[PDB]
Amino acid sequence: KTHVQLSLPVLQVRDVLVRGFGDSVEEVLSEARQHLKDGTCGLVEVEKGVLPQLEQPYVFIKRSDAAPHGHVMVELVAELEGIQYGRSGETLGVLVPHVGEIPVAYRKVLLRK
Repeated sequence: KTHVQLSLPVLQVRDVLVRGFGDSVEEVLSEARQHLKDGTCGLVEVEKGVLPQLEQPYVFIKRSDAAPHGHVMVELVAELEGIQYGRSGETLGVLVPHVGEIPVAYRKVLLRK
């Protein structure tokens, strides 16, 4: 399927144990997509002071369209030293590995895969 319904655990930035997916734009997009498939991906909502507490390159989920079955359609955009790789809509948050942190909420998304 071109899209997959996922329910992403929303994590507090200070709880996150593994603060990024790797060391290059290509690696972080690769690893984010693998963790999304494996159900091992969390979401951190972006506010003042969040991104400097995480590791670059960043992987964002961004709204790709204006919401089947409650699931917002999203795609992945990576960022490294102020350059983004991809073009999409509003940020829903930054993706991180999930390794058992307790979430505060779930974000229903339809991921363009």
